[PDB]
Amino acid sequence: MIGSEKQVNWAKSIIEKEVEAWEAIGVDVREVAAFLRSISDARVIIDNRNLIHFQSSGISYSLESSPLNSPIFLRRFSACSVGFEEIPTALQRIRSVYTAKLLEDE
Repeated sequence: MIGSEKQVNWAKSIIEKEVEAWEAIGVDVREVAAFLRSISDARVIIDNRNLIHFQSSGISYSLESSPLNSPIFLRRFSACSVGFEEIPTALQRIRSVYTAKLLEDE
């Protein structure tokens, strides 16, 4: 970790917040949480703080965008991350499984 110590602590709180949003919004995503936790650069979270902002209540819209499946965003995290190459795959399953529930409920 490079930077002020207080910054690191602040960044950690951001990660926890993001984790709760992902689990609560649609479904529990352990892999997603691991990615944020694996972040070794605190400054990265702050810079991407606006990116992790919560969008409209319409989760369907957010799912379509799938920011986590962005090659550009993911590129920056290429230097440091965990399961990043497998992140897009796991996420696809989430949208895939989420819609499955809808079909089941008629």
